[PDB]
Amino acid sequence: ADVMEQHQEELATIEALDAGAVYTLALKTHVGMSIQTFRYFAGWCDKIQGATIPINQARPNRNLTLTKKEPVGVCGIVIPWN
Amino acid sequence: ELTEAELATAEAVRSSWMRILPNVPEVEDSTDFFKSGAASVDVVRLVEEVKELCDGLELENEDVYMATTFRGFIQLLVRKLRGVINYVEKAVNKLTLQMPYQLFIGGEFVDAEGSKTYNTINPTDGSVICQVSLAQVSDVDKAVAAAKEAFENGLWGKINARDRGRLLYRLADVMEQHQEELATIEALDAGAVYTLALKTHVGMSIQTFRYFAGWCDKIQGATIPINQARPNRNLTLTKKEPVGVCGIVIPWNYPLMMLSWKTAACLAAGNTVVIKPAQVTPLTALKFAELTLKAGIPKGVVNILPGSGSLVGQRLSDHPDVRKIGFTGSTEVGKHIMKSCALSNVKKVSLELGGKSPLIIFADCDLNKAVQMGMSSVFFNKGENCIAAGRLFVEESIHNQFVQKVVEEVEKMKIGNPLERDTNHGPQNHEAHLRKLVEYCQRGVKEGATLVCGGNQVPRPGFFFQPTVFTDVEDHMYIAKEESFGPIMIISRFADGDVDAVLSRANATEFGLASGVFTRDINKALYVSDKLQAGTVFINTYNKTDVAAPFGGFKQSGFGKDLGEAALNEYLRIKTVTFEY
Amino acid sequence: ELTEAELATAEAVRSSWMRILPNVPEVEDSTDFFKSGAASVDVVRLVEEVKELCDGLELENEDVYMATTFRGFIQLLVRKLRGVINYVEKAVNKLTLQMPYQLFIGGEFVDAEGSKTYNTINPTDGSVICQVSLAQVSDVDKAVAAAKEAFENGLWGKINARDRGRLLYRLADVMEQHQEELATIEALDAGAVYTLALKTHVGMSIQTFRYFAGWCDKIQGATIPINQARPNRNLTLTKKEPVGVCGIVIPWNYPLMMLSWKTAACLAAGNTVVIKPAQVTPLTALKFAELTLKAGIPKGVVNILPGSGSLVGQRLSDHPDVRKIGFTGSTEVGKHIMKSCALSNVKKVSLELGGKSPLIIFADCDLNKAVQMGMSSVFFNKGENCIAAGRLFVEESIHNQFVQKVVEEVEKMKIGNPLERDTNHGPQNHEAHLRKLVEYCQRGVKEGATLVCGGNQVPRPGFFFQPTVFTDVEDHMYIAKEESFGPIMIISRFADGDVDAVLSRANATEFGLASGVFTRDINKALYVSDKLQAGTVFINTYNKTDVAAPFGGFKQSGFGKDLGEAALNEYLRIKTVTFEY
Amino acid sequence: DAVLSRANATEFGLASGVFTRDINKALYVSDKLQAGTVFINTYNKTDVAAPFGGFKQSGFGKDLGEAALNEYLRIKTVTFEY
Amino acid sequence: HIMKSCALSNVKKVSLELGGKSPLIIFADCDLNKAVQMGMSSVFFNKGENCIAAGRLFVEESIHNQFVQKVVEEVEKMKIGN
Ligand SMILES: *SCCNC(=O)CCNC(=O)[C@H](O)C(C)(C)COP(*)(=O)O
Ligand SMILES: *SCCNC(=O)CCNC(=O)[C@H](O)C(C)(C)COP(*)(=O)O
Repeated sequence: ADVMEQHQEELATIEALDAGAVYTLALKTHVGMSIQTFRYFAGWCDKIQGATIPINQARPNRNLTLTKKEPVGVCGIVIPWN
Repeated sequence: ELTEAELATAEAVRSSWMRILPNVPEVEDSTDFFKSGAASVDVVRLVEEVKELCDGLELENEDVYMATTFRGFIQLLVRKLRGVINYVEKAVNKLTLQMPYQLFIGGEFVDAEGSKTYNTINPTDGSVICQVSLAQVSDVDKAVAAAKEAFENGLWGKINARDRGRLLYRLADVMEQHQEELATIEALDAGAVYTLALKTHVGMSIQTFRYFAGWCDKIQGATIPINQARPNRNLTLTKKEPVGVCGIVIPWNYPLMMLSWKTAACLAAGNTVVIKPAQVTPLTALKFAELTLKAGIPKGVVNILPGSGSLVGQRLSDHPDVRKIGFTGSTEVGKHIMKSCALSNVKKVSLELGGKSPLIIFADCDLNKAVQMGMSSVFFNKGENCIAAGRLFVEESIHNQFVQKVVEEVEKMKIGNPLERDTNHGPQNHEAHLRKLVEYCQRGVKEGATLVCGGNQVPRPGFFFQPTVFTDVEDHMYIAKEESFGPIMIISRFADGDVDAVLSRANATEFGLASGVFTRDINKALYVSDKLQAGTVFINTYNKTDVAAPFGGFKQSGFGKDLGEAALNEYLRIKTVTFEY
Repeated sequence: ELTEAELATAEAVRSSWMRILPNVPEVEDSTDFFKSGAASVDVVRLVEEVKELCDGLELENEDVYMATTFRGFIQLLVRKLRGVINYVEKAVNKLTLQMPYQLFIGGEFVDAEGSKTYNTINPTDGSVICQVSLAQVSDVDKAVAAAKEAFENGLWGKINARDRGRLLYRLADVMEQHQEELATIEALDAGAVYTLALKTHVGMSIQTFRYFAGWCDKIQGATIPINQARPNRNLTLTKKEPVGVCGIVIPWNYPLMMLSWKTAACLAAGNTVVIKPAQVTPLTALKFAELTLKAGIPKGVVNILPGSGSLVGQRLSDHPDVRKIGFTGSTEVGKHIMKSCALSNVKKVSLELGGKSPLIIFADCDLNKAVQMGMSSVFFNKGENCIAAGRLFVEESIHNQFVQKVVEEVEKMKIGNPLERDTNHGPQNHEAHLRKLVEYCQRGVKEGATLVCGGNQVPRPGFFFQPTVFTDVEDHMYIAKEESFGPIMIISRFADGDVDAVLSRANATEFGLASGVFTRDINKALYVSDKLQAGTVFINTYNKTDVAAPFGGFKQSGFGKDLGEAALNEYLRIKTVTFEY
Repeated sequence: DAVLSRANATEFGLASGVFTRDINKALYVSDKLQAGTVFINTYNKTDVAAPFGGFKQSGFGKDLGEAALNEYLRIKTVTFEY
Repeated sequence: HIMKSCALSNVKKVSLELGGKSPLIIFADCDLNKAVQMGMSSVFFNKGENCIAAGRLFVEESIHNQFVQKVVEEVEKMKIGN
C-alpha cells in the first residue's frame, strides 16, 4: 500500500489513459480506495481468529474442540472493466 | 441387603457389561464402567438393556455418570426399586400464595443465627406481610462455602454447558407456570402494578433466563494466529472459563428483574451465585429460590441471604472465596463496595449507580407521542426506575403546549390498589423513601421551581405519592442536579434551533446512565445520539431496553454491562493456552 | 350476531379503550388500537381488564396484535366465547405408532396430483410398511407458494426473533416427548438401531433445535467505523436478514438428524423451508411435520415433499422464488443441483458430497482404545455415515496386533432386529444399496484385498451385511480411492516413524470431509492436525461432532458449513445501511 | 408502500437509496428495500470496512469488510479427547 | 457460465457481483438542493461506469418538476473533455 502510495500519481495517470477515469477522481477513488483496501486487509491478516467451542463432554472423559481458519489455496479472481 | 430376585437381575446386568464393554476380562465389584473403555453410546445401551429386565424402573443417563463402579450402580439400582418447605399462606388475587420467609443456603430453607427476623412491609395497606429471616455473618460463610462446594466439588461444574442451559431454560418455563403468582408477590412486596409486573418484572425475568440459557453453549473462545517460532509451529487458543463464586447485590426498585439480569448471566457463564436481595423487597427472590428446586438446579448453585446491606453486602466483598461482585444501588454505598474489593483479593466489580438521564424534545416531534412517552419515561413502575427521565429539555416553541397536555393526562392516571387492573400509577416501596420524596418536592419549590401539579402525599391508607411536575428549572438548582428516584417530571426550556446549547446542558452531569431524544429530523437524531454522554440512548421512545441489548453506565453511573453478550464477559475469565511443536 | 349480554361487555371494552389510550376522542368501530398510540404495556393492560369482565376467557397477547380494530377485536372475542390427520397404526416396541403417509404443504396433510404413491421398505423384515405419497411438480409449486406466503404475508416474518426461538425450543420439547416414537420409526424406516437412534438420530435432532432456537435472538450485525465525509458524519450498520425460502434436500443415511441440522439453522435465521426428504426414508420427516402443529409453528413455514430426487429436487433449483438450496448426498447428483442453481437466479448453495476420510494410527497410541474407536469410526450406524473412516493408516509396528484384536471384537458384535437392545450392528437401508456393497467387496478381492472377515450378505430375512475388514491395501486400488458408504474397514500399512510419508498418502484424495489421528505424542497430533486436508479432524476419538461445532467439506466434499454459528451465515444475508448527517 | 412495491419489483437488486428527513420513513424504507447496500441521505458511500454484495440475481458472497475474508478462508474443526 | 463450470470440475466456491438495478427514492421531506448533487453523484459518477449506479430515481410528484429543472441546469455546467 505504501509502495502504491508512492506511485499513486503514476497509477492515477494510467487509469486516465487506459480506462478514461478522471484524474481527480482516480486519486480519491480508483487509487485511493485501492491503497485503503490493502492497508485494511493487511491489518486483518493476524486477527483472523477461530473459536474454541464448548461441546458435550463425553463424561467423565474431557473433550476440547477448536476451529482453525486456514487459507483455501489458489484464488482465480476475474475483475470487471468499470 | 440383597435378596434372591435382586441377585438374578444383578448377574444379568453383569452379563450386559461383558457384552457392552470391549475387553473387560472380569466384571468385578470394584471394576469401573468408563475406565474399561465406554463411549456415551454405551451409557444409553446400558440403560435401555436394564429397562428390558425391570418393567417400570424409570432410569436416566445422569445416574450412570454418578454410579460408575459396579457396587455403586447395583446399590443405586436396588435403592430406588425397593424404595417439606415452611410457607406463609395468603389468599389474594384469586390465588393461594406460598411465600418462603427463610434463608436459602444449599437448596435448603433454614433460619438465621438465633432465628433473628424483621418485618417486610406491604405498601398498599401499610401493615406487615410476614416476618423474613435476617441473615448474619455466620450464615454468609455457609452460603459462600455451599457455593464453593457446588462449583468445585458439586455437579454444576462437571456437567456440560448445554446441560446448564437446559436447566436454566426449564427455570424460565417453571417461572412462566408461576408467573401470575410472582406478579402477585411483586404487588404485595414492592408495590409494582400487577399489569406491569407480568410484562416487565416477571416478563423480562422469564425472557432473561430464556436468553442466557441460550448463550451457555455458544460462549466461544478464539484460536489466535501468532508468530510461529520458525521452523517450530505454535498453536494458541483461548478458553472462556467461569470465575467461580458471584456475590450479586440487587436494588429494591425491581426485586425479581434485577436479580434475573445478573443471576442468569452468572449461571449461563457457569458460576455458583450468592444473591443478596434488598432488605425491603426479599419475597420475590425467596420465591425464586423455591422454583430452582422444581427446575432441577443442583443444591448450592443459588444462595439467597435477605438482611441489612452493611452486614451481608460488606462480608461478600471481604470474603476471599468470592471472586466477583455485581452491586447496583446508591452511589455512596456502591463506592464502599469497590473500596473493600481492592483491600481483599482484587475481585471484579460492575456498578449501576443510578443516573440522571436527560430527554431532549424538539419541535420536529409529533407532540401527541411525546406526551405518552414523556409520562412513560418518568411515570413508569411507580416512578421507581434507574433509567427514569431526570430532566426533560423541551423546546420553547412547544413548551406551553406540551405541559398543558401532560397536566390533563396526569389527572386521568388512576391511583389505587396495585392488584386491581384499573390502577396505572401504583404506591411507592418502603416509607423511608416516601418521606424523602416529600422533602425533595418541598426543596424544589423552596429553591424556586413552579410546581404545576402533585408534589405531596395522597391522604389514603398506603404509601402513595402524586405524579409531580416541575417547570421553569435552571441548571444551578438542586432537583436539576440530584436524582429524584421517583415520579417527578422536571421540565426545562431551551431556545428554538439550539442543538449544541441544550447538549452542553444535557451532558453537564457527572451521572449519565441513559438518555433520549424525540424528533422526526434524522440529522438531529443521529447527531444528538452521538453527542449524548450516556450508555443507553433512545430515539422516539424510552424505557425500551431488551435482554439482548447491552446496558450500563459511562461516568459516575459506573462500568461493566448487564444484559446481552457483553454481560457474560464480566462473569467469565479468559484462559490463554499456548502449545509448541 | 350480537346479543344483549355481548353488548354489555362490548361497551365495557369500549370504556377500557377510552381509559387505556391517551387522547382517543371517540372509540369508533373503525378506530385502531396502535395507530391511536399504544405501547406493549397497554396490550397487557387490555387483556387483564377483559379477564375481569369475562371469568374464563383464556385470552393471550397474540390475538390483540392480529385484531387491532374494534370490529376485529369484538368479532374475535365473541367468536371464541360462544364457540383430524390420517395415520398408519402399528403396535411395535410397546408403542402404537401414528406415522403420516401424505405430503405436508401449509400445515395440512394432502395427497399428490392423482393420489400417486410408492412403497417405503422395512429392512428388518423386507416387507412394506405402508404406502407414501409421491410428490409431483404441481405439488412443489404449492409448497413454494405456501412458503413464500408464510414468509412475506404470514405470521413467521412479523413476529420477533425471540418468538421464533420460543417456538423452535418448544419444537424440541415436543420432539423430546415423542423421542421413543421417533426412535422406533427410525428403526422401521431406516434400520438404525433403537439404542443409537435415541442418542444420535433423535438425540442430536433435539439438541440441534434447542441450539439454533437459542441463536435466533443473538444473530447480531455490526456498526462499522468508516471514513467520515468530514465535517459531515456517517453512520454505517449491518442488518442480518433472512434470505426467504430454503429448498433443503437431505440424504438417507440419517433421516431425522440431517433434516434438523439444516432445517433448525434456516428456521433460526427466520426462513420458511421446503424440505425434500429421501425417497427411501420419508416417515421420520412426515412425523416431524405432525409435531410442528403441536409445537405451534405457523402453517406454511415447514413444507415436506417425499418423492423422486430428479422430479422434486430439480424443480427447487429451477423455481425462482426459492433463494437457497442445501443439498447433501452423492457427488454426481449434487453437482447437477449446482449447475441448475447458476441457470436460474444465481441462488446460494451448500454441499456435503461424501468424504473418503483417513484415520492414521501411531505406535504411541493406547491400542485398546484404538480398536473400539477404530470400530466406532467405521462400524457406526450400520456403517452408513458420511464421515465414515475410509482408509485406516495403521503403523507397521502394530499392524498384526491391531488387526488380530479387531477380528475377535467383530465376531462379538451382535446382529439382528434393530428394535431389540441386544443388537449392536443393524441392517442397511434400501436394498439397491446392499447389492452395490456386495460388488464393492467382490471388486476388492478381485483387485487384491485380503478379506479378513465379512464381505458378503448374511443368510437372513432382511437386508443385513457382515462387518467387513480389508488388509494389505495399496493406494492404486479401487476401494482405497472410491468411498464404500458401508461397514467396510480398509486397513493400510505404513513405515515406523514416517509422519510426512503417510500424510502424503492420506491427503492424496480429492474427497476430504473428515479425518482422524490416534497418538499420545502431542508433537505428532498437533502437527498432523494442521497437515490433514479435512474440515473435521479428530484426535484420540472419532464421530465426535456436536451441534455447536462447525462441520463441512474442503475440496470436492463441498463448501458451506452446517451446525454451529457458521451454519446461520449460509441461510442469512447481510444488508448494509449507511446514513449521512 | 406503493413506491416500495415498484422499487423492489426487480430481479436485480445490489444497492439502493432513499433521501428524507423523516426518520420514520428512512428506517422503514431501509428495512423494506431488497438490496445489500442501502444508502440514506447519501449515495456511492461504500467503505473498505463496510461489507458489500448482492441479494437476488446481483449474486452472493461479500467483498470488503470482515465478511470478505470468510469467502477466501476455510474452517478446519480439530477435536481432542482426554 | 462461470458458476456452471465450477459445478462440473472440483466443486469449488464462487462469489458473484452481477451488476444490479439500484433504485433511489426521493421524498418531499428531503432538502432538494442536497438531492440534486447526490442525484447526479449517484448516476454521473466515474463517467457513469459504476455497478452501484442509480438505476431508477423514484422522485415524488410534489417535487418532480422542481427537481428535474434543477438537474438540467447543473448537467449543462458539468465540464467534458480531457
Ligand atoms: S433498572 C432497569 C429498567 N428497565 C426497564 O425500564 C425496562 C422495562 N421495559 C420493558 O419491559 C419494555 O421495554 C416495555 C416498557 C414493556 C415496552 O416494550 P413494548 O413496547 O414491546
Ligand atoms: S453425516 C453426520 C454424522 N454425524 C455423526 O456421526 C455424529 C454422531 N455422534 C454423536 O452423536 C456423538 O458424537 C456420540 C457418537 C454419541 C459420541 O458422543 P459421546 O462420547 O458424548
